[PDB]
Amino acid sequence: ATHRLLLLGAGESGKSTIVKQMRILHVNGFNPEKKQKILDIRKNVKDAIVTIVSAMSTIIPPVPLANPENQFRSDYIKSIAPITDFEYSQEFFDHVKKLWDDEGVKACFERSNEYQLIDCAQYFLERIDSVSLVDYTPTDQDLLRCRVLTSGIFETRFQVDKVNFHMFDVGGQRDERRKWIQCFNDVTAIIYVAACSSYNMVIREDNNTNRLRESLDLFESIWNNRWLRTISIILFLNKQDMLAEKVLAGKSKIEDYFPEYANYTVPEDTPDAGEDPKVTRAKFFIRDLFLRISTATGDGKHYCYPHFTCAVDTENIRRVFNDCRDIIQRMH
Ligand SMILES: Nc1nc2c(ncn2[C@@H]2O[C@H](COP(=O)(O)OP(=O)(O)OP(O)(O)=S)[C@@H](O)[C@H]2O)c(=O)[nH]1
Ligand SMILES: [Mg+2]
Repeated sequence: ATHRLLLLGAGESGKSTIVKQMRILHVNGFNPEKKQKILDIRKNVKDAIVTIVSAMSTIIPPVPLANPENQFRSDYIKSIAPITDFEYSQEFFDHVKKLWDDEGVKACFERSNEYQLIDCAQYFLERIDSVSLVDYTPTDQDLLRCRVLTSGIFETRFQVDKVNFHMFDVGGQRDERRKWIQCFNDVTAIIYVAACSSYNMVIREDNNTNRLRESLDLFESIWNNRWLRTISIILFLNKQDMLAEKVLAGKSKIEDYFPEYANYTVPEDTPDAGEDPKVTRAKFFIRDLFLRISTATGDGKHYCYPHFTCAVDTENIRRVFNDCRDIIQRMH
């Protein structure tokens, strides 16, 4: 029979990217929609460079250009920043290429947590040479990193080994949550995606609430929802690669945002192949934040299945979603 899964989670957690991985592994890619994602990807390139140059002078302390000759380039991006009907000429990409080379732009980028920057910014700025081509055809990875806000309820159906899987993609930001109750129809499991990398960042709806705290507070609402007593949650502790990069950078300490982290220790009861202990301790702590919520209530009527996920790694999502189907079988 058909298993109906529901992706819940805060904004920009990675739910839509999970479906995109399902369209890579169990349906044949994307229909040629697509070729319009080029516009969405180019909007990301425009959004990233616009957000960084506007932040260089509003961050405290501010960041100047490393080369004063780049001033006319920053003046160009500020003039095209509000234009919604942008043409995307080569002049745009030529300035973005040399602006990203300016160390001041990189310096402002490394402080991105002090403003709102999409997580695909570094990837597309580092892949500007391809995106600027006239015959630029997006890679599957380019399509995974493409960020578009989800409004409404998007449905995706696929089957693996002759069993059907209906998947519901929803919007994560606060105003989209109002419609979530409509998706509570005939749900076999819930896939809650949480952005573990965003422990030092704030959400976009108010620029005040901590993003990881938003996921934790939202996860408690789902777990302790009166209507969801029976429903179990498959917890995707997402963005492990971006989580490792900032733990290995050592600039934003988790303790600064979650003080109880100083006492948490890796439970002696197993890391991956040569995984840095700093990365290990970080991801197991974020897990114990959720597991603490889910162990407090439930009384055995439903359970929570955690997984470490990287929604942009096709091989990872294959492995994670593979034994997800095993969990559904044991539910029988
Ligand atoms: N590097 C990296 N990027 C990720 C990962 N998961 C998601 N992203 C990126 O984050 C961005 C936002 O992901 P998205 O799928 O739109 O989240 P969402 O939950 O659907 O966001 P919303 O629709 O509720 S607002 C995308 O550009 C995606 O590529 C990850 O595990 N690693
Ligand atoms: Mg979405």
